Amino acid sequence: TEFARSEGASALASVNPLKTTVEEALSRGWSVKSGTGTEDATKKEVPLGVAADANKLGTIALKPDPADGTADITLTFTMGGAGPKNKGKIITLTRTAADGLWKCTSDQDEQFIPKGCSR
Repeated sequence: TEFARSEGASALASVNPLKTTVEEALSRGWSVKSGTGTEDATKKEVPLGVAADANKLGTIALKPDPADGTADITLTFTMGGAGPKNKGKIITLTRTAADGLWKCTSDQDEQFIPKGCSR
């Protein structure tokens, strides 16, 4: 009776909004850094603004950290808090630096991969 479908949706919903945050920072020539806090005007780094553990289904991570837009960026949701079908599975949003485009891939069982995401 695990909520495997809604777990996937919830995980994606915790990282999907961060794409906006990333694009806004890069549009200014600022970097993004993980975690919460204030905009650092010395280093020109914008925090993502979300705690790594905001969603108790798992953890959110940024790579590279910080990221300046000149390399590929990933936002991952690692589902360590999920039930058995999704525990240990990872949803990855990749922004390719060469074209500024985002994709979503997941290593979940294909039945539970959220809309817009591929293997």
